[PDB]
Amino acid sequence: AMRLWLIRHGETQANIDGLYSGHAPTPLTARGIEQAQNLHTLLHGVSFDLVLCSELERAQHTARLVLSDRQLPVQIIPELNEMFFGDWEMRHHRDLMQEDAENYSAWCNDWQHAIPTNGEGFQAFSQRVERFIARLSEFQHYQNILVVSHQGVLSLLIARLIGMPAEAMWHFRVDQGCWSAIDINQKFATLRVLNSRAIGVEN
Amino acid sequence: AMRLWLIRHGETQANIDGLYSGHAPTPLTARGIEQAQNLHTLLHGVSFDLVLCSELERAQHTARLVLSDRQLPVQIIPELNEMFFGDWEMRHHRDLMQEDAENYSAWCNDWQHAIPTNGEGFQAFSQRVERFIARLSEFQHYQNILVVSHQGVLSLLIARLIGMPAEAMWHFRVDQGCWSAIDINQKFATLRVLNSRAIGVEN
Ligand SMILES: [Cl-]
Ligand SMILES: [Cl-]
Ligand SMILES: [Cl-]
Repeated sequence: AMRLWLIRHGETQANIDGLYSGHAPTPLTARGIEQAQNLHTLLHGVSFDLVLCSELERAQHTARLVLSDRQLPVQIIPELNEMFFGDWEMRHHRDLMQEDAENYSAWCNDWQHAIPTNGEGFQAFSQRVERFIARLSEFQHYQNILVVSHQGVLSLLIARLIGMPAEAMWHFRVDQGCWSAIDINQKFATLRVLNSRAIGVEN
Repeated sequence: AMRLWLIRHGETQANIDGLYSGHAPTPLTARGIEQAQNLHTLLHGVSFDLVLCSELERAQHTARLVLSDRQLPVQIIPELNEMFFGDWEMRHHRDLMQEDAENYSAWCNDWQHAIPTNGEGFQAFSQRVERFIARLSEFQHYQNILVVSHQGVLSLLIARLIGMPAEAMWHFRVDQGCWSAIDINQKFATLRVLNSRAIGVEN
């Protein structure tokens, strides 16, 4: 009886500027901060047993805002980090087609196998998220787990938990300022909530 | 750019008694009516141009309550009907195990191939929902479609739209009193919301 409460970090400056966000630092905007504050209200009644957060500061900043009233052991997991884009970090799609046309166009036509320049390909990234899924049995005695991460990770986590290939991650888009939930009972994952802005209740 | 707003009908007396509820009539309770009235408040700002509904009066009753203010002709689609349970309609699992032991035991163990007594099996039920997916192109010029149906249909619809086998329908459970949304862009289906109790806004 394990419920994973999925949370994507708030809106960042890189989102407003339409840049690639990977391991590079970018701060939460004023709206992204208030999104995490509203989530603190919407999940105030949930008694989490553990917080799982990415190494990136914008994720940890969100986790702190959702748990302002409270105090709870937070665990920092590098497998929850967004895909590493290498030389493409904090750069726009229009500029990459002119400054790195050869590699970037191959990425646009076959993102599953083309590797971003000096970055992390999709195969290695999906293996890293798969490593986190195999690691969830370590938390078998926690009932409610809060997971603060990024859209590429959370969409892939949903896809693989309920048995789809990694390439099907884009059938699920998780949004900022919302929360999602997935239940795992006897290694069977059930998507219960996806992108809710309502008050969450334990069950 | 098609968005299907999915709504399962509210709580019924059959739900209160824990009975198999398929094609047999069963009324909304006072709570099930209140669920549809709250959904009317949640979706007040969504400009539906079409409402798809099953033949069951309890689903049409829900659609009328969700759209009390608006005027919008309800299209009655028998493919959106719940699975037909035949002689098992409006009966309890505790009683069916004794009175129809051989057939009901087979259904509990091989539910994807065993036929409910004088009912419709899961193969014919999945083909029927598949038939509904095939004629979705008839609604290509509508943008916000309200789909009022039942849990078996809506779970199977989501699973098949994003490319999963019919038997994976139980990785998604559509709850009562909530709304879900799936977007279809160039024959690619995206699950955007699953069982929300928050205010909905159209894309
Ligand atoms: Cl950051
Ligand atoms: Cl029902
Ligand atoms: Cl009815």
